[PDB]
Amino acid sequence: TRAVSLYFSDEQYQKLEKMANEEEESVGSYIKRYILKALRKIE
Amino acid sequence: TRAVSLYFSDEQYQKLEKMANEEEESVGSYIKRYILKALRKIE
Repeated sequence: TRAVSLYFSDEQYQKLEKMANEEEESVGSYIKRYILKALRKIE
Repeated sequence: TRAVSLYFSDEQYQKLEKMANEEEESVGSYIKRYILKALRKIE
């Protein structure tokens, strides 16, 4: 497996949590999902 | 600080590394920057 370690703050994490609560809580997976959703436009 | 460590794979990493080489190598920071760019206009 590959290893993606980041360093957010409260605003960034809670804005991710606001989307994750619509998914019924998932924040760590939501962070990955959003990158993977962007990757479909990047390549 | 709000640490976030996640479980990616080679393609998903290398697509972000290929973008980071445009910035002249910033892999790990480019990831967060893309999410922070998207957070300005999620909707």
